[PDB]
Amino acid sequence: QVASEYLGGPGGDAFDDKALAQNGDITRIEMQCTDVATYIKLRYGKVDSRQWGWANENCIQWSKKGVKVVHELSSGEYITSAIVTYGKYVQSITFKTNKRTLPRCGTSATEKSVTVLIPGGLKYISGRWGCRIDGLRFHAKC
Amino acid sequence: QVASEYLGGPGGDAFDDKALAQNGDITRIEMQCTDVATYIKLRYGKVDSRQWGWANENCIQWSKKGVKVVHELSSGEYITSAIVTYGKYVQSITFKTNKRTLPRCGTSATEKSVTVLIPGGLKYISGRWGCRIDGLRFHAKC
Repeated sequence: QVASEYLGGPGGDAFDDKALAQNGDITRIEMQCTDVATYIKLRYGKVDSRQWGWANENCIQWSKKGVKVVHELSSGEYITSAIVTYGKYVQSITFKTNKRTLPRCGTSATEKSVTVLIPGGLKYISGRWGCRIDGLRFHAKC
Repeated sequence: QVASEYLGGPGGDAFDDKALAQNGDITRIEMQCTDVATYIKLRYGKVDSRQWGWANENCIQWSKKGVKVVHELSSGEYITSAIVTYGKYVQSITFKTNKRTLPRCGTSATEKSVTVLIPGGLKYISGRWGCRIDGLRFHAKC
């Protein structure tokens, strides 16, 4: 389907939830959040992805870690906007749904910002990951 | 049906290409472009919409006219995103297709900016127009 540009940098390893998204609409968002977002993990229907970020605990040498944040989406709730600040990595992620605006993950927003609108709702994410979220790309439903 | 939020303001008169889109895919973009976008006119199959903007030559009183820009779309080419800067009006529009990026219409991009993903490709536009493009809404093939 239609996708945003890739937002972020070339570090880490590529991931792509395309195949996983065949299991359903996004029903859950989990992130690890300090001054920056250090991982993201969505649920597609009843199927969780791997943890995209915070590859290991020694990553604390190179950034802060953060707290685990979980947002459960209701039936018919979908993500219609993502405000991302980013450079070498994704710094912060602010998701808005058709029902509510979620708090930003990553308290610092000093990097370049982009607002991506996703009419009909986000279908899935791809990107790159390691100790943190090297980058993200947003994929729509068609 | 999937549609974006409306981007722009309340001036001008409403237009909607919904019915004309039953002719087929968008095959051509025509715009008038200066420091801002002053009109848009899409072709659905073989049929052009009305000129949505630059209502009369007296509009020189509030805006420069600009230059007519055309993008003939090839078979299978669909508009998949739009970067829009806007406030009271649409200021600038940068379309991207599944085959190429297109140049921005409107050299000024100083207003709030959003990147609209258009799932499945753009089906048609609605919005408001007068001497310029008061606002736009993107209706997707999804």
